[PDB]
Amino acid sequence: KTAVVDVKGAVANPGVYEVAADARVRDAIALAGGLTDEADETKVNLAAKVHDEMMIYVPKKGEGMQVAINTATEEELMQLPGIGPAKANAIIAYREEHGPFRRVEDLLNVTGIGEKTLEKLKPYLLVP
Amino acid sequence: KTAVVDVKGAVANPGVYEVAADARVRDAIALAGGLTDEADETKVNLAAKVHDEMMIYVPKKGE
Repeated sequence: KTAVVDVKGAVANPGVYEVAADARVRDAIALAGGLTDEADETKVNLAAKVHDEMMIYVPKKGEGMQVAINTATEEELMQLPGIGPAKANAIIAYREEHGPFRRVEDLLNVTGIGEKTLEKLKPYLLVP
Repeated sequence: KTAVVDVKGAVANPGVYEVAADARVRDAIALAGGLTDEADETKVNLAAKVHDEMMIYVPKKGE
């Protein structure tokens, strides 16, 4: 009636814990100390039951799926919503002319990326 | 009672190790110096039971 689970990912104390088979993913994460500041509880089923030998992975915002605007290529840049050849090549032109981007809001200074455009792009970015 | 396993992949010291049959993959990988900075931790279950002649391959990120 006991389960051994590998609680890893964006949890405070990742390890191999021992809990009751009637426990649920939330309990195992609670025992592990909660979520780190980079976790994404969106993609975790906190209600799912625990079984022995189970692996509980908590991914981080991204996941991987983040394009580093400062060090991306035209092919990688235009992989995001809206950004195409000319919009991707202006973000790269601004990269090389007026320097790299400090924050996500620096994209607003690029021609073609307005407030509407930036909103459908924020969660897929990685601005050093 | 005894289980011999081959720990390969993104571990500090891959190779053959001996473990108790009642052990988990956590123990086998602890004997090899644990994972490395390039191990795809999402591809390794340390709560898994170990059996004799078992091969434990830890893939890298990007494989």
